[PDB]
Amino acid sequence: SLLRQCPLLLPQNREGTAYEGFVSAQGRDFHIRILLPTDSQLKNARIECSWHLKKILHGYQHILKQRLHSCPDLVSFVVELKTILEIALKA
Repeated sequence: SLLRQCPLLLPQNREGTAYEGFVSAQGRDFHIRILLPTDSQLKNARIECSWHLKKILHGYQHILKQRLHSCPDLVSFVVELKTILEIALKA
């Protein structure tokens, strides 16, 4: 169910990058390509999804509660992307 949880989740690399496509749920789209280069650990993966007029992204923990629910794998982390973006979409 992780391959269809977001209509903008394309496989970046054959090695299991899972960082390709608009993974931001907003008015029009959210071009946040987070490429996790770790073998199996979720933390330390490059999730600098440059968006909102910014090209170069930064590490995790950008928002006050951004890097909080990092217990699950990319599936739960990808599902929480919309819930995290909704906190700022209403401002």
